[PDB]
Amino acid sequence: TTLSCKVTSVEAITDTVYRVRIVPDAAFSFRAGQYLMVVMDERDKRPFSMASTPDEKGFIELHIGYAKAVMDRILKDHQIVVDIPHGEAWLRDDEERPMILIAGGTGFSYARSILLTALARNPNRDITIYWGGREEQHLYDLCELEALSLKHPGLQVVPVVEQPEAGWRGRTGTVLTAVLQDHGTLAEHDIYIAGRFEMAKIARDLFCSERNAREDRLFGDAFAFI
Repeated sequence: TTLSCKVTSVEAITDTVYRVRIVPDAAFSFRAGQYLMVVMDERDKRPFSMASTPDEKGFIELHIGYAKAVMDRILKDHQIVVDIPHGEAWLRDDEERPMILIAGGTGFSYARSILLTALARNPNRDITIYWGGREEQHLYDLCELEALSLKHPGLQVVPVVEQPEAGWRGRTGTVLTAVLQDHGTLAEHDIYIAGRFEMAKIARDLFCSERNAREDRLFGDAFAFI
Protein backbone atom coordinates (compact mmCIF):
# COMPACT_ATOMS: atom_id res chain seq x y z
CA THR A 1 0.00 0.00 0.00
CA THR A 2 1.15 3.46 -1.08
CA LEU A 3 0.16 5.96 1.61
CA SER A 4 0.74 9.64 2.17
CA CYS A 5 1.55 10.44 5.82
CA LYS A 6 1.69 13.52 8.02
CA VAL A 7 4.79 14.02 10.16
CA THR A 8 3.48 14.65 13.66
CA SER A 9 6.77 14.89 15.48
CA VAL A 10 10.49 15.01 14.85
CA GLU A 11 13.16 14.80 17.54
CA ALA A 12 16.94 14.68 17.58
CA ILE A 13 17.70 11.65 19.76
CA THR A 14 21.40 12.34 19.17
CA ASP A 15 23.14 14.45 16.51
CA THR A 16 22.97 11.70 13.90
CA VAL A 17 19.65 10.10 14.81
CA TYR A 18 16.09 11.40 14.44
CA ARG A 19 13.00 9.86 16.09
CA VAL A 20 10.31 10.55 13.49
CA ARG A 21 6.62 9.87 14.05
CA ILE A 22 4.29 9.76 11.07
CA VAL A 23 0.54 9.32 10.64
CA PRO A 24 -0.72 7.83 7.36
CA ASP A 25 -3.88 9.28 5.77
CA ALA A 26 -5.60 5.84 5.75
CA ALA A 27 -5.78 2.63 7.83
CA PHE A 28 -2.58 0.56 7.82
CA SER A 29 -1.10 -2.70 9.09
CA PHE A 30 2.20 -4.52 9.31
CA ARG A 31 3.93 -7.35 11.19
CA ALA A 32 6.50 -6.42 13.85
CA GLY A 33 9.88 -6.45 12.10
CA GLN A 34 8.68 -5.47 8.62
CA TYR A 35 9.87 -2.29 6.89
CA LEU A 36 8.44 0.45 4.66
CA MET A 37 9.88 2.34 1.71
CA VAL A 38 10.12 6.14 1.82
CA VAL A 39 8.97 6.91 -1.76
CA MET A 40 11.37 9.64 -2.81
CA ASP A 41 10.56 9.10 -6.49
CA GLU A 42 9.14 6.54 -8.92
CA ARG A 43 12.61 4.95 -8.92
CA ASP A 44 14.08 6.07 -5.57
CA LYS A 45 12.49 4.07 -2.72
CA ARG A 46 14.33 3.94 0.62
CA PRO A 47 13.76 1.18 3.18
CA PHE A 48 13.26 1.93 6.91
CA SER A 49 12.10 -0.57 9.56
CA MET A 50 9.02 0.36 11.58
CA ALA A 51 10.39 1.06 15.12
CA SER A 52 6.90 1.06 16.67
CA THR A 53 4.64 -1.93 17.39
CA PRO A 54 1.84 -2.76 14.92
CA ASP A 55 -0.59 -1.37 17.46
CA GLU A 56 0.87 2.01 18.43
CA LYS A 57 -2.47 2.68 16.89
CA GLY A 58 -2.33 5.88 14.85
CA PHE A 59 1.30 6.50 14.10
CA ILE A 60 4.41 4.86 12.76
CA GLU A 61 7.76 5.51 14.43
CA LEU A 62 10.98 5.73 12.42
CA HIS A 63 14.60 6.18 13.53
CA ILE A 64 16.45 8.02 10.76
CA GLY A 65 20.19 8.59 10.56
CA TYR A 66 21.11 8.81 2.22
CA ALA A 67 19.20 9.80 5.35
CA LYS A 68 19.85 13.50 4.75
CA ALA A 69 17.67 13.54 1.63
CA VAL A 70 14.92 11.77 3.60
CA MET A 71 15.27 14.22 6.48
CA ASP A 72 14.93 17.12 4.01
CA ARG A 73 11.57 15.81 2.80
CA ILE A 74 10.57 15.31 6.44
CA LEU A 75 11.73 18.74 7.64
CA LYS A 76 10.64 20.88 4.66
CA ASP A 77 7.27 19.31 3.85
CA HIS A 78 6.20 17.62 7.15
CA GLN A 79 4.81 14.83 4.96
CA ILE A 80 6.21 11.81 3.13
CA VAL A 81 4.77 9.06 0.96
CA VAL A 82 5.42 5.48 2.07
CA ASP A 83 5.12 2.04 0.47
CA ILE A 84 4.33 -0.46 3.25
CA PRO A 85 4.64 -3.12 4.37
CA HIS A 86 7.61 -5.23 3.19
CA GLY A 87 9.95 -7.86 4.58
CA GLU A 88 9.74 -11.51 5.52
CA ALA A 89 11.68 -11.22 8.81
CA TRP A 90 8.71 -10.56 11.13
CA LEU A 91 8.04 -11.86 14.67
CA ARG A 92 7.00 -15.53 14.44
CA ASP A 93 4.00 -17.06 16.24
CA ASP A 94 6.17 -19.39 18.30
CA GLU A 95 5.26 -19.02 21.93
CA GLU A 96 7.86 -21.16 23.66
CA ARG A 97 11.38 -20.74 22.28
CA PRO A 98 13.50 -18.14 24.06
CA MET A 99 14.29 -15.16 21.79
CA ILE A 100 17.48 -13.33 20.91
CA LEU A 101 17.23 -9.90 19.29
CA ILE A 102 20.39 -8.59 17.65
CA ALA A 103 20.78 -4.95 16.67
CA GLY A 104 23.88 -3.64 14.96
CA GLY A 105 23.98 0.16 14.58
CA THR A 106 21.01 1.05 12.35
CA GLY A 107 19.07 -2.12 13.21
CA PHE A 108 17.61 -0.95 16.54
CA SER A 109 14.28 0.02 14.93
CA TYR A 110 13.69 -3.54 13.73
CA ALA A 111 14.64 -4.97 17.14
CA ARG A 112 12.44 -2.54 19.12
CA SER A 113 9.31 -3.27 17.06
CA ILE A 114 9.79 -7.02 17.64
CA LEU A 115 10.66 -6.50 21.32
CA LEU A 116 7.66 -4.37 22.25
CA THR A 117 5.32 -6.57 20.21
CA ALA A 118 6.63 -9.74 21.89
CA LEU A 119 6.31 -8.20 25.38
CA ALA A 120 2.69 -7.19 24.68
CA ARG A 121 1.98 -10.80 23.63
CA ASN A 122 3.71 -12.19 26.77
CA PRO A 123 5.19 -9.84 29.35
CA ASN A 124 7.04 -12.76 30.99
CA ARG A 125 8.80 -13.79 27.77
CA ASP A 126 12.43 -14.91 27.80
CA ILE A 127 14.04 -12.29 25.57
CA THR A 128 17.62 -11.11 25.31
CA ILE A 129 18.39 -8.04 23.26
CA TYR A 130 21.89 -7.23 22.07
CA TRP A 131 22.64 -3.73 20.78
CA GLY A 132 26.06 -2.93 19.36
CA GLY A 133 27.52 0.47 18.49
CA ARG A 134 31.01 1.97 18.11
CA GLU A 135 30.62 4.24 21.18
CA GLU A 136 28.38 4.44 24.28
CA GLN A 137 26.36 7.33 22.84
CA HIS A 138 25.28 5.40 19.71
CA LEU A 139 23.07 3.26 22.03
CA TYR A 140 20.71 6.25 22.19
CA ASP A 141 17.68 4.53 23.74
CA LEU A 142 19.76 2.37 26.14
CA CYS A 143 18.25 3.93 29.34
CA GLU A 144 14.74 3.28 28.00
CA LEU A 145 15.69 -0.37 27.38
CA GLU A 146 16.98 -0.61 30.98
CA ALA A 147 13.76 0.92 32.36
CA LEU A 148 11.80 -1.58 30.28
CA SER A 149 13.95 -4.47 31.59
CA LEU A 150 13.02 -3.58 35.20
CA LYS A 151 9.36 -4.36 34.39
CA HIS A 152 10.01 -7.57 32.48
CA PRO A 153 11.64 -10.37 34.42
CA GLY A 154 12.56 -12.51 31.38
CA LEU A 155 13.94 -9.47 29.47
CA GLN A 156 17.73 -9.10 29.47
CA VAL A 157 19.44 -6.12 27.76
CA VAL A 158 23.08 -6.47 26.59
CA PRO A 159 24.77 -3.25 25.46
CA VAL A 160 27.95 -3.90 23.40
CA VAL A 161 30.40 -1.05 22.62
CA GLU A 162 33.29 -1.36 20.16
CA GLN A 163 35.49 1.47 21.46
CA PRO A 164 34.31 2.19 24.97
CA GLU A 165 35.66 4.53 27.59
CA ALA A 166 37.44 2.81 30.51
CA GLY A 167 34.76 2.14 33.13
CA TRP A 168 32.00 1.18 30.67
CA ARG A 169 29.66 -1.30 32.36
CA GLY A 170 28.46 -3.33 29.37
CA ARG A 171 30.27 -5.59 26.93
CA THR A 172 33.17 -4.41 24.77
CA GLY A 173 33.70 -5.50 21.13
CA THR A 174 31.04 -6.81 18.68
CA VAL A 175 27.59 -8.39 19.26
CA LEU A 176 28.44 -11.80 17.69
CA THR A 177 31.15 -12.39 20.29
CA ALA A 178 28.82 -11.35 23.13
CA VAL A 179 26.22 -13.85 21.91
CA LEU A 180 28.71 -16.77 21.65
CA GLN A 181 30.06 -16.19 25.18
CA ASP A 182 26.61 -16.05 26.82
CA HIS A 183 25.20 -19.20 25.21
CA GLY A 184 26.46 -22.80 25.13
CA THR A 185 23.96 -23.67 22.42
CA LEU A 186 21.65 -21.59 20.26
CA ALA A 187 19.59 -24.59 19.15
CA GLU A 188 16.60 -23.66 21.32
CA HIS A 189 16.31 -19.98 20.33
CA ASP A 190 14.51 -17.88 17.73
CA ILE A 191 17.05 -15.23 16.63
CA TYR A 192 16.26 -11.91 14.93
CA ILE A 193 19.04 -9.75 13.49
CA ALA A 194 19.30 -6.30 11.91
CA GLY A 195 22.39 -4.28 11.01
CA ARG A 196 24.96 -4.51 8.20
CA PHE A 197 24.26 -7.36 5.80
CA GLU A 198 27.83 -8.60 6.19
CA MET A 199 27.32 -8.97 9.97
CA ALA A 200 24.02 -10.91 9.61
CA LYS A 201 25.71 -13.13 7.02
CA ILE A 202 28.62 -13.94 9.36
CA ALA A 203 26.24 -14.34 12.34
CA ARG A 204 24.23 -16.94 10.44
CA ASP A 205 27.24 -19.04 9.50
CA LEU A 206 28.82 -18.73 12.94
CA PHE A 207 25.72 -19.39 15.03
CA CYS A 208 24.77 -22.45 12.96
CA SER A 209 28.33 -23.86 12.92
CA GLU A 210 29.73 -23.11 16.42
CA ARG A 211 26.47 -23.05 18.45
CA ASN A 212 24.23 -25.43 16.51
CA ALA A 213 21.58 -22.81 15.69
CA ARG A 214 18.72 -23.66 13.38
CA GLU A 215 18.99 -21.73 10.11
CA ASP A 216 15.20 -21.88 9.69
CA ARG A 217 14.84 -20.06 13.06
CA LEU A 218 17.30 -17.30 12.13
CA PHE A 219 15.40 -14.21 10.98
CA GLY A 220 16.67 -11.04 9.30
CA ASP A 221 16.17 -8.86 6.22
CA ALA A 222 19.71 -9.67 5.09
CA PHE A 223 18.69 -13.28 4.42
CA ALA A 224 16.26 -12.25 1.68
CA PHE A 225 19.14 -10.58 -0.21
CA ILE A 226 21.93 -13.12 0.26
